Amino acid sequence: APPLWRPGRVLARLREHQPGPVHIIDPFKVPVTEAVEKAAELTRLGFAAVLLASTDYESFESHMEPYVAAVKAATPLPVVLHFPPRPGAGFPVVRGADALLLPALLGSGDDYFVWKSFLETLAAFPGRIPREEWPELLLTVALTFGEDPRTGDLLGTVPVSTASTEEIDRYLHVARAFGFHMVYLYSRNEHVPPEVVRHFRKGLGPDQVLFVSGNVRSGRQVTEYLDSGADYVGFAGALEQPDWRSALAEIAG
Amino acid sequence: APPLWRPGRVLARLREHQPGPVHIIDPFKVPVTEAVEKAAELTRLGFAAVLLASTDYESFESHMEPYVAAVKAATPLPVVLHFPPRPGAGFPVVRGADALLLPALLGSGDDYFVWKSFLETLAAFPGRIPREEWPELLLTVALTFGEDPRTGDLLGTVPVSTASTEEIDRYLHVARAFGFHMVYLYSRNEHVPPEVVRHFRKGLGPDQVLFVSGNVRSGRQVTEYLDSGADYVGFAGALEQPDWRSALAEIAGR
Ligand SMILES: CC(C)=CCC/C(C)=C/CC/C(C)=C/CSP(=O)(O)OP(=O)(O)O
Ligand SMILES: CC(C)=CCC/C(C)=C/CC/C(C)=C/CSP(=O)(O)OP(=O)(O)O
Ligand SMILES: [Cl-]
Ligand SMILES: [Cl-]
Ligand SMILES: [Cl-]
Ligand SMILES: [Mg+2]
Ligand SMILES: [Mg+2]
Ligand SMILES: [Mg+2]
Repeated sequence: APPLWRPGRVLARLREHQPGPVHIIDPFKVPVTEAVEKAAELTRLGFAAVLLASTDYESFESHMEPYVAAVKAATPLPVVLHFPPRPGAGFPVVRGADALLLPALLGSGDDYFVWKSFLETLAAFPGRIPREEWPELLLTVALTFGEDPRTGDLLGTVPVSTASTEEIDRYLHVARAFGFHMVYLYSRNEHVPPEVVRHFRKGLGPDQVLFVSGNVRSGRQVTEYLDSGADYVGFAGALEQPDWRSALAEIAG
Repeated sequence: APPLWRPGRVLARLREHQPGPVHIIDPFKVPVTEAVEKAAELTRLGFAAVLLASTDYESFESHMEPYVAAVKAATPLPVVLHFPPRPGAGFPVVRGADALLLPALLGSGDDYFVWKSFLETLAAFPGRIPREEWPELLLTVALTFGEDPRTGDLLGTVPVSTASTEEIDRYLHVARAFGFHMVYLYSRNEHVPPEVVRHFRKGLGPDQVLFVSGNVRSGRQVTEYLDSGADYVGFAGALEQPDWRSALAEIAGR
Protein backbone atom coordinates (compact mmCIF):
# COMPACT_ATOMS: atom_id res chain seq x y z
CA ALA A 1 0.00 0.00 0.00
CA PRO A 2 1.71 3.25 -1.14
CA PRO A 3 2.58 5.64 1.73
CA LEU A 4 1.22 8.47 -0.54
CA TRP A 5 0.68 11.42 1.83
CA ARG A 6 2.33 9.56 4.74
CA PRO A 7 6.13 9.81 5.27
CA GLY A 8 8.03 7.31 3.17
CA ARG A 9 11.54 6.65 1.92
CA VAL A 10 12.15 9.91 0.16
CA LEU A 11 11.19 12.07 3.08
CA ALA A 12 13.30 9.90 5.38
CA ARG A 13 16.27 10.48 3.12
CA LEU A 14 15.68 14.25 3.01
CA ARG A 15 15.40 14.32 6.80
CA GLU A 16 18.62 12.36 7.38
CA HIS A 17 20.88 13.57 4.53
CA GLN A 18 23.54 16.19 5.14
CA PRO A 19 22.26 19.65 4.16
CA GLY A 20 23.45 20.97 0.85
CA PRO A 21 22.69 22.22 -2.62
CA VAL A 22 20.17 20.47 -4.84
CA HIS A 23 20.20 20.94 -8.60
CA ILE A 24 16.80 21.39 -10.22
CA ILE A 25 16.55 20.27 -13.82
CA ASP A 26 13.73 21.83 -15.88
CA PRO A 27 12.67 18.84 -18.04
CA PHE A 28 10.75 20.94 -20.46
CA LYS A 29 13.84 23.05 -21.28
CA VAL A 30 16.81 20.75 -20.68
CA PRO A 31 17.36 18.06 -23.33
CA VAL A 32 17.26 14.60 -21.78
CA THR A 33 20.83 13.79 -22.84
CA GLU A 34 22.02 16.79 -20.95
CA ALA A 35 19.92 15.86 -17.92
CA VAL A 36 21.53 12.41 -17.90
CA GLU A 37 25.03 13.93 -18.00
CA LYS A 38 24.11 16.27 -15.20
CA ALA A 39 22.51 13.47 -13.12
CA ALA A 40 25.78 11.53 -13.20
CA GLU A 41 27.64 14.52 -11.72
CA LEU A 42 24.97 15.18 -9.08
CA THR A 43 25.49 11.60 -7.94
CA ARG A 44 29.22 12.15 -7.53
CA LEU A 45 28.53 15.31 -5.50
CA GLY A 46 26.30 13.25 -3.21
CA PHE A 47 23.27 15.60 -3.49
CA ALA A 48 20.16 14.39 -1.61
CA ALA A 49 17.86 14.09 -4.67
CA VAL A 50 17.40 15.21 -8.26
CA LEU A 51 14.43 17.55 -8.62
CA LEU A 52 12.70 17.87 -12.02
CA ALA A 53 10.62 21.10 -11.92
CA SER A 54 9.12 23.77 -14.08
CA THR A 55 6.36 26.36 -13.94
CA ASP A 56 5.37 25.51 -17.53
CA TYR A 57 4.53 22.08 -18.96
CA GLU A 58 2.52 20.36 -21.70
CA SER A 59 1.93 16.73 -22.72
CA PHE A 60 3.24 15.87 -19.29
CA GLU A 61 2.78 12.16 -19.37
CA SER A 62 4.24 11.29 -22.76
CA HIS A 63 7.15 13.65 -22.18
CA MET A 64 7.94 12.79 -18.55
CA GLU A 65 7.60 9.05 -18.38
CA PRO A 66 10.68 8.43 -20.53
CA TYR A 67 12.53 11.48 -19.18
CA VAL A 68 12.15 10.22 -15.62
CA ALA A 69 13.20 6.73 -16.73
CA ALA A 70 16.35 8.15 -18.39
CA VAL A 71 17.36 10.18 -15.34
CA LYS A 72 16.64 7.23 -12.98
CA ALA A 73 18.88 4.95 -15.09
CA ALA A 74 21.70 7.52 -14.62
CA THR A 75 21.53 8.05 -10.88
CA PRO A 76 20.46 6.19 -7.74
CA LEU A 77 19.30 9.51 -6.16
CA PRO A 78 15.52 9.81 -5.80
CA VAL A 79 13.84 11.79 -8.60
CA VAL A 80 11.32 14.25 -7.25
CA LEU A 81 8.81 16.15 -9.40
CA HIS A 82 7.68 19.69 -8.58
CA PHE A 83 5.16 21.43 -10.86
CA PRO A 84 2.04 23.55 -10.29
CA PRO A 85 -1.40 21.93 -10.36
CA ARG A 86 -4.19 22.69 -12.82
CA PRO A 87 -7.89 22.77 -11.95
CA GLY A 88 -9.59 19.71 -13.42
CA ALA A 89 -6.44 17.63 -13.13
CA GLY A 90 -4.63 18.38 -9.88
CA PHE A 91 -0.86 17.88 -9.81
CA PRO A 92 0.74 16.12 -12.77
CA VAL A 93 2.13 12.67 -12.15
CA VAL A 94 4.00 9.92 -14.01
CA ARG A 95 5.01 6.41 -13.06
CA GLY A 96 8.61 6.03 -12.06
CA ALA A 97 9.01 9.25 -10.08
CA ASP A 98 10.10 8.61 -6.51
CA ALA A 99 8.11 11.52 -5.08
CA LEU A 100 6.02 14.53 -6.05
CA LEU A 101 6.54 17.68 -4.03
CA LEU A 102 2.94 19.06 -3.40
CA PRO A 103 3.09 22.83 -2.81
CA ALA A 104 0.30 24.39 -0.71
CA LEU A 105 0.64 28.07 -1.72
CA LEU A 106 -0.54 29.66 1.51
CA GLY A 107 0.04 33.13 0.13
CA SER A 108 -2.37 32.59 -2.81
CA GLY A 109 -5.63 34.45 -3.07
CA ASP A 110 -7.03 31.38 -4.87
CA ASP A 111 -8.06 28.56 -2.55
CA TYR A 112 -7.41 25.94 -5.22
CA PHE A 113 -3.70 26.82 -5.09
CA VAL A 114 -3.70 27.25 -1.32
CA TRP A 115 -4.72 23.55 -0.96
CA LYS A 116 -7.74 22.31 -2.94
CA SER A 117 -5.36 21.06 -5.61
CA PHE A 118 -4.41 18.45 -3.00
CA LEU A 119 -8.00 17.21 -2.74
CA GLU A 120 -8.30 17.00 -6.53
CA THR A 121 -5.01 15.12 -6.74
CA LEU A 122 -5.93 12.60 -4.10
CA ALA A 123 -9.45 12.16 -5.46
CA ALA A 124 -7.89 11.26 -8.83
CA PHE A 125 -5.54 8.66 -7.32
CA PRO A 126 -4.52 6.09 -8.57
CA GLY A 127 -5.70 6.81 -12.11
CA ARG A 128 -3.63 4.99 -14.79
CA ILE A 129 -0.62 4.29 -12.54
CA PRO A 130 -0.51 0.99 -10.60
CA ARG A 131 -1.03 1.80 -6.89
CA GLU A 132 2.14 -0.02 -5.86
CA GLU A 133 4.11 2.16 -8.35
CA TRP A 134 2.79 5.59 -7.28
CA PRO A 135 5.26 8.23 -6.10
CA GLU A 136 5.35 9.34 -2.47
CA LEU A 137 3.86 12.78 -1.74
CA LEU A 138 5.88 15.44 0.12
CA LEU A 139 3.35 17.87 1.65
CA THR A 140 4.97 21.26 1.42
CA VAL A 141 4.13 24.86 2.38
CA ALA A 142 5.30 26.97 -0.62
CA LEU A 143 5.88 30.69 -0.20
CA THR A 144 6.97 33.30 -2.72
CA PHE A 145 9.15 36.34 -2.16
CA GLY A 146 9.74 39.50 -4.17
CA GLU A 147 7.77 40.93 -7.10
CA ASP A 148 6.73 37.95 -9.28
CA PRO A 149 3.88 38.64 -11.65
CA ARG A 150 4.35 35.32 -13.44
CA THR A 151 3.56 33.21 -10.37
CA GLY A 152 1.03 35.82 -9.32
CA ASP A 153 -0.89 35.66 -12.62
CA LEU A 154 -0.71 31.89 -12.76
CA LEU A 155 -1.25 30.79 -9.17
CA GLY A 156 -2.69 33.83 -7.39
CA THR A 157 0.31 34.32 -5.11
CA VAL A 158 1.09 37.62 -3.40
CA PRO A 159 4.73 38.20 -2.31
CA VAL A 160 5.10 37.41 1.42
CA SER A 161 5.56 40.62 3.43
CA THR A 162 8.38 40.63 5.91
CA ALA A 163 7.78 44.16 7.27
CA SER A 164 6.70 42.31 10.44
CA THR A 165 6.73 38.54 11.10
CA GLU A 166 2.95 38.36 11.44
CA GLU A 167 2.33 36.85 8.00
CA ILE A 168 5.09 34.22 8.21
CA ASP A 169 4.22 33.46 11.84
CA ARG A 170 0.77 32.46 10.69
CA TYR A 171 2.27 30.23 7.99
CA LEU A 172 4.56 28.64 10.60
CA HIS A 173 1.55 27.86 12.87
CA VAL A 174 -0.06 26.09 9.85
CA ALA A 175 3.17 24.29 8.92
CA ARG A 176 3.45 22.89 12.46
CA ALA A 177 -0.20 22.17 13.27
CA PHE A 178 -0.98 20.70 9.86
CA GLY A 179 2.13 18.50 10.04
CA PHE A 180 3.59 19.63 6.78
CA HIS A 181 6.70 17.73 5.67
CA MET A 182 8.60 20.63 4.15
CA VAL A 183 8.54 24.37 3.58
CA TYR A 184 9.81 25.73 0.27
CA LEU A 185 10.83 29.46 0.24
CA TYR A 186 11.10 30.69 -3.31
CA SER A 187 11.97 33.92 -5.13
CA ARG A 188 11.58 33.97 -8.92
CA ASN A 189 13.19 37.40 -9.47
CA GLU A 190 14.91 38.33 -6.20
CA HIS A 191 16.51 36.39 -3.32
CA VAL A 192 14.75 34.96 -0.27
CA PRO A 193 16.28 36.92 2.66
CA PRO A 194 18.62 34.76 4.82
CA GLU A 195 16.94 36.24 7.87
CA VAL A 196 13.55 34.76 6.74
CA VAL A 197 15.29 31.42 6.34
CA ARG A 198 16.55 31.69 9.92
CA HIS A 199 13.05 32.61 11.17
CA PHE A 200 11.58 29.55 9.52
CA ARG A 201 14.28 27.16 10.76
CA LYS A 202 13.65 28.41 14.30
CA GLY A 203 9.92 28.06 14.07
CA LEU A 204 9.79 24.65 12.40
CA GLY A 205 9.91 21.20 13.99
CA PRO A 206 13.25 19.34 13.84
CA ASP A 207 11.98 17.00 11.21
CA GLN A 208 10.41 19.56 8.92
CA VAL A 209 12.66 20.06 5.88
CA LEU A 210 13.42 23.63 4.75
CA PHE A 211 14.12 24.20 1.05
CA VAL A 212 15.11 27.62 -0.42
CA SER A 213 15.56 28.46 -4.10
CA GLY A 214 15.71 31.31 -6.51
CA ASN A 215 18.64 32.96 -8.17
CA VAL A 216 21.30 31.03 -6.35
CA ARG A 217 24.40 31.24 -8.51
CA SER A 218 27.40 31.03 -6.17
CA GLY A 219 28.71 28.72 -3.51
CA ARG A 220 28.80 31.74 -1.20
CA GLN A 221 25.02 31.99 -1.48
CA VAL A 222 24.57 28.29 -0.74
CA THR A 223 26.76 28.58 2.26
CA GLU A 224 24.87 31.61 3.62
CA TYR A 225 21.50 29.80 3.30
CA LEU A 226 22.75 26.61 4.89
CA ASP A 227 24.35 28.70 7.66
CA SER A 228 20.85 30.26 8.11
CA GLY A 229 19.19 26.89 8.57
CA ALA A 230 18.08 25.75 5.09
CA ASP A 231 18.36 21.99 4.71
CA TYR A 232 18.54 22.27 0.89
CA VAL A 233 19.41 25.09 -1.46
CA GLY A 234 17.97 24.59 -4.92
CA PHE A 235 19.38 26.00 -8.12
CA ALA A 236 18.40 25.57 -11.78
CA GLY A 237 19.30 28.46 -14.09
CA ALA A 238 22.96 28.60 -13.18
CA LEU A 239 23.40 25.31 -15.07
CA GLU A 240 21.22 26.14 -18.08
CA GLN A 241 24.19 27.09 -20.20
CA PRO A 242 27.08 25.34 -22.02
CA ASP A 243 29.67 25.85 -19.27
CA TRP A 244 27.47 24.21 -16.63
CA ARG A 245 30.25 21.91 -15.38
CA SER A 246 32.22 24.98 -14.15
CA ALA A 247 29.15 26.63 -12.69
CA LEU A 248 28.28 23.43 -10.83
CA ALA A 249 31.75 23.15 -9.32
CA GLU A 250 31.64 26.72 -8.09
CA ILE A 251 28.19 26.32 -6.56
CA ALA A 252 28.97 22.90 -4.99
CA GLY A 253 32.18 24.26 -3.43
CA ALA B 1 -18.02 13.83 -12.10
CA PRO B 2 -19.59 14.29 -8.62
CA PRO B 3 -18.81 17.74 -7.17
CA LEU B 4 -17.21 16.02 -4.14
CA TRP B 5 -15.11 18.79 -2.50
CA ARG B 6 -16.45 21.53 -4.85
CA PRO B 7 -19.71 23.38 -3.85
CA GLY B 8 -22.81 21.50 -4.85
CA ARG B 9 -26.55 21.39 -4.27
CA VAL B 10 -26.48 20.93 -0.48
CA LEU B 11 -24.11 23.82 0.20
CA ALA B 12 -26.20 25.99 -2.12
CA ARG B 13 -29.29 25.02 -0.13
CA LEU B 14 -27.59 25.84 3.17
CA ARG B 15 -26.36 29.21 1.81
CA GLU B 16 -29.79 30.28 0.54
CA HIS B 17 -32.08 28.92 3.23
CA GLN B 18 -33.08 31.28 6.02
CA PRO B 19 -31.16 30.82 9.33
CA GLY B 20 -32.73 28.54 11.90
CA PRO B 21 -32.50 25.44 14.12
CA VAL B 22 -31.39 22.14 12.81
CA HIS B 23 -32.10 18.88 14.64
CA ILE B 24 -29.25 16.38 14.78
CA ILE B 25 -30.27 12.75 15.02
CA ASP B 26 -27.62 10.45 16.58
CA PRO B 27 -28.22 7.30 14.53
CA PHE B 28 -26.32 5.02 16.81
CA LYS B 29 -28.56 5.96 19.74
CA VAL B 30 -31.91 6.78 18.08
CA PRO B 31 -33.94 3.84 16.77
CA VAL B 32 -34.60 4.16 13.01
CA THR B 33 -38.38 4.18 13.58
CA GLU B 34 -38.06 7.18 15.87
CA ALA B 35 -35.74 8.85 13.37
CA VAL B 36 -38.38 8.42 10.69
CA GLU B 37 -41.13 10.01 12.84
CA LYS B 38 -38.78 12.85 13.70
CA ALA B 39 -37.79 13.42 10.06
CA ALA B 40 -41.40 13.93 9.07
CA GLU B 41 -41.82 16.72 11.64
CA LEU B 42 -38.56 18.43 10.74
CA THR B 43 -39.90 18.80 7.25
CA ARG B 44 -43.09 20.54 8.44
CA LEU B 45 -41.01 22.88 10.64
CA GLY B 46 -39.06 24.05 7.58
CA PHE B 47 -35.54 23.07 8.82
CA ALA B 48 -32.86 23.25 6.17
CA ALA B 49 -31.50 19.70 6.40
CA VAL B 50 -31.47 16.67 8.67
CA LEU B 51 -28.00 15.94 10.17
CA LEU B 52 -27.18 12.33 11.28
CA ALA B 53 -24.21 12.65 13.63
CA SER B 54 -22.42 10.93 16.45
CA THR B 55 -18.95 10.87 18.05
CA ASP B 56 -19.22 7.04 18.47
CA TYR B 57 -20.06 4.57 15.66
CA GLU B 58 -19.49 0.91 14.79
CA SER B 59 -20.57 -1.24 11.76
CA PHE B 60 -21.18 2.05 10.00
CA GLU B 61 -21.98 0.78 6.54
CA SER B 62 -24.44 -1.96 7.57
CA HIS B 63 -26.26 0.30 10.00
CA MET B 64 -26.15 3.58 8.04
CA GLU B 65 -26.91 2.64 4.45
CA PRO B 66 -30.46 1.53 5.39
CA TYR B 67 -30.81 4.20 8.13
CA VAL B 68 -30.12 6.91 5.52
CA ALA B 69 -32.54 5.30 3.08
CA ALA B 70 -35.27 5.20 5.74
CA VAL B 71 -34.81 8.83 6.64
CA LYS B 72 -34.72 9.95 3.04
CA ALA B 73 -37.97 8.08 2.43
CA ALA B 74 -39.50 10.20 5.19
CA THR B 75 -38.23 13.66 4.26
CA PRO B 76 -37.24 15.55 1.11
CA LEU B 77 -34.67 17.54 3.13
CA PRO B 78 -30.96 16.82 2.44
CA VAL B 79 -29.48 14.23 4.82
CA VAL B 80 -25.99 15.22 5.91
CA LEU B 81 -23.60 12.91 7.80
CA HIS B 82 -21.22 14.19 10.46
CA PHE B 83 -18.83 11.72 12.15
CA PRO B 84 -15.12 11.78 13.10
CA PRO B 85 -12.59 10.04 10.78
CA ARG B 86 -10.43 7.06 11.75
CA PRO B 87 -6.80 6.50 10.63
CA GLY B 88 -6.75 3.73 8.02
CA ALA B 89 -10.18 4.63 6.77
CA GLY B 90 -10.79 8.34 6.69
CA PHE B 91 -14.35 9.57 7.17
CA PRO B 92 -17.17 7.00 7.08
CA VAL B 93 -19.46 7.13 4.07
CA VAL B 94 -22.53 5.31 2.70
CA ARG B 95 -24.32 5.55 -0.56
CA GLY B 96 -27.44 7.71 -0.48
CA ALA B 97 -26.27 10.48 1.87
CA ASP B 98 -26.69 13.88 0.30
CA ALA B 99 -23.54 15.29 1.88
CA LEU B 100 -20.80 14.53 4.40
CA LEU B 101 -19.68 17.36 6.69
CA LEU B 102 -15.85 17.04 6.80
CA PRO B 103 -14.51 18.66 10.01
CA ALA B 104 -10.90 19.96 9.93
CA LEU B 105 -10.20 20.18 13.71
CA LEU B 106 -7.83 23.09 13.63
CA GLY B 107 -7.45 23.02 17.37
CA SER B 108 -6.21 19.44 17.44
CA GLY B 109 -2.66 18.51 18.37
CA ASP B 110 -2.89 15.53 15.95
CA ASP B 111 -2.35 16.47 12.30
CA TYR B 112 -4.52 13.60 11.15
CA PHE B 113 -7.54 15.26 12.73
CA VAL B 114 -6.49 18.77 11.76
CA TRP B 115 -6.70 17.72 8.08
CA LYS B 116 -4.91 14.58 6.91
CA SER B 117 -8.12 12.63 7.34
CA PHE B 118 -9.28 14.66 4.29
CA LEU B 119 -6.36 13.24 2.24
CA GLU B 120 -7.02 9.67 3.34
CA THR B 121 -10.76 10.10 2.52
CA LEU B 122 -10.16 11.47 -0.95
CA ALA B 123 -7.45 8.89 -1.70
CA ALA B 124 -10.02 6.18 -0.88
CA PHE B 125 -12.73 7.70 -3.11
CA PRO B 126 -14.91 6.24 -4.66
CA GLY B 127 -14.45 2.89 -2.97
CA ARG B 128 -17.58 0.67 -3.18
CA ILE B 129 -20.02 3.55 -3.84
CA PRO B 130 -20.87 4.37 -7.52
CA ARG B 131 -19.10 7.68 -8.27
CA GLU B 132 -22.19 9.43 -9.60
CA GLU B 133 -23.93 8.49 -6.30
CA TRP B 134 -21.35 9.92 -3.87
CA PRO B 135 -22.38 12.51 -1.32
CA GLU B 136 -21.12 16.11 -1.67
CA LEU B 137 -18.41 17.15 0.82
CA LEU B 138 -18.90 20.24 2.96
CA LEU B 139 -15.40 21.38 3.94
CA THR B 140 -15.73 22.61 7.50
CA VAL B 141 -13.48 24.22 10.13
CA ALA B 142 -14.52 22.47 13.39
CA LEU B 143 -13.70 24.03 16.73
CA THR B 144 -14.42 22.89 20.27
CA PHE B 145 -15.17 24.99 23.36
CA GLY B 146 -15.03 24.20 27.04
CA GLU B 147 -13.47 21.24 28.94
CA ASP B 148 -14.06 18.12 26.85
CA PRO B 149 -11.80 15.20 27.59
CA ARG B 150 -13.89 12.87 25.44
CA THR B 151 -13.18 14.72 22.21
CA GLY B 152 -9.74 15.56 23.55
CA ASP B 153 -8.85 11.85 24.08
CA LEU B 154 -10.36 10.77 20.81
CA LEU B 155 -9.37 13.50 18.40
CA GLY B 156 -6.62 15.45 20.22
CA THR B 157 -8.58 18.70 20.48
CA VAL B 158 -7.74 21.40 23.05
CA PRO B 159 -10.50 23.84 23.99
CA VAL B 160 -10.27 27.03 21.97
CA SER B 161 -9.04 29.93 24.13
CA THR B 162 -11.57 32.73 24.44
CA ALA B 163 -9.28 34.88 26.72
CA SER B 164 -8.38 36.97 23.66
CA THR B 165 -9.07 36.59 19.93
CA GLU B 166 -5.50 35.52 19.03
CA GLU B 167 -6.37 31.87 18.51
CA ILE B 168 -9.74 32.31 16.83
CA ASP B 169 -8.32 35.00 14.58
CA ARG B 170 -5.78 32.55 13.20
CA TYR B 171 -8.62 30.07 12.59
CA LEU B 172 -10.58 32.78 10.74
CA HIS B 173 -7.62 33.54 8.48
CA VAL B 174 -7.43 29.85 7.66
CA ALA B 175 -11.17 29.51 7.15
CA ARG B 176 -11.05 32.43 4.69
CA ALA B 177 -7.80 31.76 2.84
CA PHE B 178 -8.46 28.03 2.54
CA GLY B 179 -11.97 28.66 1.30
CA PHE B 180 -13.75 26.50 3.77
CA HIS B 181 -17.45 26.10 3.16
CA MET B 182 -18.55 26.16 6.78
CA VAL B 183 -17.37 26.69 10.33
CA TYR B 184 -18.84 24.52 13.10
CA LEU B 185 -18.49 25.85 16.70
CA TYR B 186 -19.15 23.06 19.18
CA SER B 187 -19.24 22.60 22.96
CA ARG B 188 -19.79 19.13 24.32
CA ASN B 189 -20.18 20.14 27.92
CA GLU B 190 -20.67 23.86 28.02
CA HIS B 191 -22.02 26.49 25.64
CA VAL B 192 -20.23 28.20 22.78
CA PRO B 193 -20.13 31.87 23.89
CA PRO B 194 -22.50 33.99 21.82
CA GLU B 195 -19.78 36.65 21.53
CA VAL B 196 -17.50 34.12 19.74
CA VAL B 197 -20.35 33.37 17.39
CA ARG B 198 -20.61 37.07 16.62
CA HIS B 199 -16.85 37.34 16.11
CA PHE B 200 -16.92 34.51 13.60
CA ARG B 201 -19.90 35.87 11.74
CA LYS B 202 -18.11 39.18 11.35
CA GLY B 203 -14.85 37.70 10.14
CA LEU B 204 -16.18 35.07 7.76
CA GLY B 205 -17.03 35.57 4.07
CA PRO B 206 -20.77 36.06 3.27
CA ASP B 207 -21.01 32.66 1.66
CA GLN B 208 -19.37 30.77 4.57
CA VAL B 209 -21.97 28.99 6.68
CA LEU B 210 -21.79 29.26 10.45
CA PHE B 211 -23.10 26.26 12.49
CA VAL B 212 -23.17 26.26 16.32
CA SER B 213 -24.20 23.33 18.53
CA GLY B 214 -23.91 22.03 22.05
CA ASN B 215 -26.42 21.92 24.91
CA VAL B 216 -29.04 23.96 23.11
CA ARG B 217 -32.32 23.06 24.79
CA SER B 218 -34.64 26.07 24.51
CA GLY B 219 -36.01 28.35 21.81
CA ARG B 220 -34.45 31.27 23.72
CA GLN B 221 -31.02 29.80 23.16
CA VAL B 222 -31.65 29.27 19.45
CA THR B 223 -32.77 32.90 19.16
CA GLU B 224 -29.73 34.22 20.99
CA TYR B 225 -27.37 32.30 18.67
CA LEU B 226 -29.20 33.37 15.51
CA ASP B 227 -29.15 36.99 16.79
CA SER B 228 -25.38 36.56 17.25
CA GLY B 229 -24.86 35.48 13.68
CA ALA B 230 -25.27 31.74 13.47
CA ASP B 231 -26.79 30.43 10.27
CA TYR B 232 -27.80 27.17 11.89
CA VAL B 233 -28.19 26.12 15.51
CA GLY B 234 -27.96 22.40 16.03
CA PHE B 235 -29.50 20.33 18.78
CA ALA B 236 -29.63 16.58 19.51
CA GLY B 237 -30.02 15.64 23.14
CA ALA B 238 -33.10 17.68 23.83
CA LEU B 239 -35.08 15.25 21.67
CA GLU B 240 -33.54 11.96 22.92
CA GLN B 241 -36.44 11.38 25.33
CA PRO B 242 -40.10 10.29 25.11
CA ASP B 243 -41.61 13.79 25.16
CA TRP B 244 -39.52 14.95 22.20
CA ARG B 245 -42.51 16.45 20.35
CA SER B 246 -43.08 19.06 23.05
CA ALA B 247 -39.38 19.77 23.34
CA LEU B 248 -39.10 20.21 19.56
CA ALA B 249 -42.07 22.58 19.49
CA GLU B 250 -40.45 24.77 22.19
CA ILE B 251 -37.03 24.83 20.56
CA ALA B 252 -38.47 25.59 17.09
CA GLY B 253 -40.01 28.70 18.64
CA ARG B 254 -43.59 27.52 18.04
C1 LIG C 1 5.94 28.90 -6.30
C2 LIG C 1 6.32 27.50 -5.73
C3 LIG C 1 7.53 27.37 -4.79
C4 LIG C 1 5.68 26.39 -5.98
C5 LIG C 1 4.48 26.27 -6.85
C6 LIG C 1 4.69 25.28 -8.03
C7 LIG C 1 5.69 25.71 -9.07
C8 LIG C 1 5.57 27.08 -9.76
C9 LIG C 1 6.66 24.86 -9.35
C10 LIG C 1 7.77 25.08 -10.36
C11 LIG C 1 9.02 24.65 -9.65
C12 LIG C 1 9.88 25.83 -9.38
C13 LIG C 1 9.62 26.70 -8.15
C14 LIG C 1 10.84 26.01 -10.31
C15 LIG C 1 11.84 27.10 -10.33
S1 LIG C 1 13.58 26.57 -9.94
P1 LIG C 1 14.41 28.34 -9.42
O1 LIG C 1 13.58 29.37 -10.09
O2 LIG C 1 14.48 28.59 -7.96
O3 LIG C 1 15.71 28.33 -10.19
P2 LIG C 1 16.77 29.37 -10.41
O4 LIG C 1 17.92 28.79 -9.77
O5 LIG C 1 16.48 30.74 -10.03
O6 LIG C 1 16.88 29.33 -11.92
C1 LIG D 1 -15.89 18.08 17.35
C2 LIG D 1 -16.52 18.38 16.00
C3 LIG D 1 -17.40 19.59 15.83
C4 LIG D 1 -16.34 17.62 14.90
C5 LIG D 1 -15.46 16.34 14.89
C6 LIG D 1 -16.30 15.17 14.46
C7 LIG D 1 -17.35 14.73 15.46
C8 LIG D 1 -16.92 14.40 16.89
C9 LIG D 1 -18.62 14.63 15.03
C10 LIG D 1 -19.75 14.18 15.93
C11 LIG D 1 -20.89 15.09 15.59
C12 LIG D 1 -21.20 15.97 16.74
C13 LIG D 1 -20.36 17.17 17.02
C14 LIG D 1 -22.26 15.58 17.45
C15 LIG D 1 -22.81 16.23 18.66
S1 LIG D 1 -24.52 16.96 18.53
P1 LIG D 1 -24.45 18.11 20.17
O1 LIG D 1 -23.55 17.40 21.07
O2 LIG D 1 -23.97 19.50 19.85
O3 LIG D 1 -25.86 17.96 20.70
P2 LIG D 1 -26.50 18.30 21.98
O4 LIG D 1 -27.64 19.16 21.55
O5 LIG D 1 -25.58 18.98 23.07
O6 LIG D 1 -27.04 16.98 22.46
CL1 LIG E 1 15.11 7.27 -1.42
CL1 LIG F 1 11.95 37.74 9.07
CL1 LIG G 1 -3.10 31.17 6.96
MG1 LIG H 1 10.20 25.92 -17.14
MG1 LIG I 1 -9.03 8.64 -4.94
MG1 LIG J 1 -23.28 9.19 19.79
